[PDB]
Amino acid sequence: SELLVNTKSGKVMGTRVPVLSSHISAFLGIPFAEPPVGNMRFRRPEPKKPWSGVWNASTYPNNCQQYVDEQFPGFSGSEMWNPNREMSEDCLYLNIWVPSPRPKSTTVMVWIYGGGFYSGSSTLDVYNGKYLAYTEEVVLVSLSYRVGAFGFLALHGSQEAPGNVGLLDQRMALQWVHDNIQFFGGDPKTVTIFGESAGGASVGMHILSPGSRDLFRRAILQSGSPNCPWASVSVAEGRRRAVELGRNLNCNLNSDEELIHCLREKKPQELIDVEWNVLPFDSIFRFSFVPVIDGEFFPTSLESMLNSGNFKKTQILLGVNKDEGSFFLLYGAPGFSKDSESKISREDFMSGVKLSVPHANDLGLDAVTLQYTDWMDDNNGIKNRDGLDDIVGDHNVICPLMHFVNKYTKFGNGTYLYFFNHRASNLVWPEWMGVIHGYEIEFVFGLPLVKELNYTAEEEALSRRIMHYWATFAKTGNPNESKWPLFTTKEQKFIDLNTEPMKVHQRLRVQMCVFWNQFLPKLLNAT
Amino acid sequence: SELLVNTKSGKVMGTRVPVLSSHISAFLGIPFAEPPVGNMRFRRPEPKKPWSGVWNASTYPNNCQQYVDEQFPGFSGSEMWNPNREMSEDCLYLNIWVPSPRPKSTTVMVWIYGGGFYSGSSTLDVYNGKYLAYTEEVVLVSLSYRVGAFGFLALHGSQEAPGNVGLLDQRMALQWVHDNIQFFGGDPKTVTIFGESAGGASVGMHILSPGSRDLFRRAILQSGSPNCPWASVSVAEGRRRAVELGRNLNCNLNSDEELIHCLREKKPQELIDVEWNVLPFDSIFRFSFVPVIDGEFFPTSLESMLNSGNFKKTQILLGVNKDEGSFFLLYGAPGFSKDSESKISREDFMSGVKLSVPHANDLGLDAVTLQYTDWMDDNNGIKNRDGLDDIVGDHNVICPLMHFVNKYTKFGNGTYLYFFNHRASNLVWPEWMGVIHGYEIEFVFGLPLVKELNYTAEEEALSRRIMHYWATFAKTGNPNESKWPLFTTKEQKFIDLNTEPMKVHQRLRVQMCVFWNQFLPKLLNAT
Repeated sequence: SELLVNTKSGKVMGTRVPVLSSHISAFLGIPFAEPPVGNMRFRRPEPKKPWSGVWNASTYPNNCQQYVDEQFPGFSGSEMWNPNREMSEDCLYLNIWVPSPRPKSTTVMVWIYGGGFYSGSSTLDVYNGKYLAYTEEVVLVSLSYRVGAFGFLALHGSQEAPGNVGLLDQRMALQWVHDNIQFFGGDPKTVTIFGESAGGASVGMHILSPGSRDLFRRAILQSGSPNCPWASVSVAEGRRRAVELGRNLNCNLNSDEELIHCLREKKPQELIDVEWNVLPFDSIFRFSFVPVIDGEFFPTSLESMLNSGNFKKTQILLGVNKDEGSFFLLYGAPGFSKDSESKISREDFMSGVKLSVPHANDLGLDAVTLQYTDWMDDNNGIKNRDGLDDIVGDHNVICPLMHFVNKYTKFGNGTYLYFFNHRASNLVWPEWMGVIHGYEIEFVFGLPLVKELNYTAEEEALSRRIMHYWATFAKTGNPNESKWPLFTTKEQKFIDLNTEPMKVHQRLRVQMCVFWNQFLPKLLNAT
Repeated sequence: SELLVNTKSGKVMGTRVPVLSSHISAFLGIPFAEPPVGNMRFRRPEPKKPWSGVWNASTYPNNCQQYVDEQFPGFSGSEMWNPNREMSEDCLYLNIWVPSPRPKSTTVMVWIYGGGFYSGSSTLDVYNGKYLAYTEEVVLVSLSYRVGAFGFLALHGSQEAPGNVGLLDQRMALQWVHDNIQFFGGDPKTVTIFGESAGGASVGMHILSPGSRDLFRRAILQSGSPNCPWASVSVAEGRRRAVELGRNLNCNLNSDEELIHCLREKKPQELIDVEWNVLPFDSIFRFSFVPVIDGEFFPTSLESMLNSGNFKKTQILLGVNKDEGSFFLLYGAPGFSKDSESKISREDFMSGVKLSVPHANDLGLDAVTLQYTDWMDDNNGIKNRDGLDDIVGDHNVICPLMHFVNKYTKFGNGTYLYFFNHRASNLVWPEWMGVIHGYEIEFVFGLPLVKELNYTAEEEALSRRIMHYWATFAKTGNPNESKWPLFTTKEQKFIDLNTEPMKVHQRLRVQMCVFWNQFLPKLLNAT
């Protein structure tokens, strides 16, 4: 039967799913690790014991335990990101969409969800792999991983909560694909990992980490990169936050053993309830439990790894959205609101810069302010709001990504760069937020193809192009079969991604990124 | 007789001079101080002993001893600034142009020459007062003052070379005008001092200095301001340079008395020959012997004087030229030459920034470079040359002047601001240098009115306007009789000065001047 697959872990029974008036197979909820529960909380994952019988893979699995956004109750703009299944610590499952009839050896794409390493679900509507699997004739995988404390609590030296265990979940899933995708018709020698935001930083982390490099062929990074200032912490900072978390829960802090024991007795929601209390600064775009530079998963600092070429050499396709910061300013900066135009005073602007660059001394805060202020028109509400939006986007997403691409391009075997600037016609978030962080994903997954979702015909066209680029890149290492130019060290070309005829440009946001990647870091080092 | 004037120092005999097909009186070479020679070298000036008989005032006097520019021997662009009379330490004389017939009580204008406090002559062709005196029916005075070591050697504490003595020359001349202009038909209650570059900084210094305020009514500052980074030095730096100068001349450096004695035996040219050897940095736009913050002429730091309003409150008219830096880069920066277009490499650009900001640490040099580099086009030769031109102009002239105007405007009784951007059609300096430092003076003095000098008709028109503005301002405190708006703290308006219909703008170079006046000084204070 087309819906029965015998893998090395046991047999699995899929379900036939309708897609744009045709059908494909879906194998949902395949376990790839032992449930990370009890004494196994904060531990490295453990491979799933093979099972006899037929695993029923016809429904989506639980989503990991995570903080749940209740900012706009009922609003679809925010709720589409919230878990849509029961949460459980028993959450380590993957999902496979397979063309029909079953291929013999095709391109595989593995999606790694974002959510700031504190949230995310493989089971979201915008992540439904059936459009891309069907359209591009790829085998589409989506994995899952522990988030928040469960995924990233770090007490370096201890084996009970080493840190990085959420990254090891992703790795075990990539191990299960390596070992089993062939039985689904996928080519394990032609896997692309792709992910957005923490998913893109994850993808870059598997390129860096020696124990992941061998488990995939190529990588796509959307609005994230491993060297992002929010994507990792020192072992000492990880340690300080695990201790503070236990402090919030009245744990015995005498030893790691005492701490870890106490944390393992607490219900998931107890951890989730005090999780934001451990941040060291009053900040925006900072997440409590994130990957640590442990000397294992990452042998050395990300930067020295990037300088020496200590990383998988392959092809990469990556890019950013126009207005990466608006979401974080909305949710966290004074003066921004969902239902106004959010024109920002100078007083709120300066409040915003302080939140966006928590680690900066006053001189550093002045350097930023001067770099983004139009002194001919410094009380312009719109210019203040947009300039803050760019600060957040630049510092947190664009310029880290630009640094990664430039460093990577020195040693890699082909780099394709995009700048996604189409604002979807049916976007429910206000205008001021622009081309919002995360809103290229629905184009990547082909939602503009389903009539009922209310996109224009030109949005459908753009979706079909993006998908064809991503899948052709996954297949050949080149998005091209008009032509998207290679990004090279000298010319530094990139394309815009929008409903208009392609335009090639060069040096994406160089003025600002020299400031964030060269000048400001020098400034804070000296002062 | 019209050409005979009985003053308080004795009688003086002028000479009738032709001017645009009419005539006026000129009293040239009037002494206003005792010759600063012998034991009086480096001393405060001494008022001129009255004389019996008739002083022959029919010829220009000697120019002070000064370094002589020999960069372009024969070239008129440079030689027009060189002394055109014999140099002598006996140089303290003024020149008066008086309408004919002799007025009874008219507006007086006193011109204070520039030349970086190391050079300058009252007797230059471009300073001929007869066009302005004739056209505007003003009494025009030009004074002189000691420059170089002779004017500005500073050994604070000693009375033999206190420093600032060149400023006291100007002051004695303003004292002689106060006391005697009435006999020439001038109103001593309606004197405007005006000057360009060191002449403009001088004018601002007489506004600041309590012992000068009472000797004039209003002030015009062209391309200079008292708080310019090259216009003054601490007493300690003045001291270090007088000692170094004596070191260059093998003086006994045991005491000030030994030093000063040794310096007074040297011929003028011996001092002039080693004068540039005392600068502390490899720099551009820095002059060895300049005014010192002595606690006498200037009671406190210029800045604390400007903050507290310790300064004459009156009306001021002031401004800058478009391309203030080009002359100093020409003469002193690698890669610029008179007969090429001077496209600058990045290597020369960075060499230029270091020379332009000698007092900056590496971080400071990076801050400058980032502020003036187009990172989308950083090897553009023209953009590098122009960006260096702006660095020099901004740091040295425009932004100091913008700081002075803003501070002054808080307490003053009316501020008129201009931006002079017409490049003269008959300019002999190359194109790349633009609207060159100093080239508004010939418009101020009405050279475009003499046919033989080869200006266009619209240049003559602009000259007539500038002159009418300067003289109407001198007369009433308002350049207006289309309308040049007052510069106010809020609106910060200014006009361009060119052959085109007037345009009012606001906040002259604010982006750059926040950087030079606020950010960079903070940067170097912290590092």
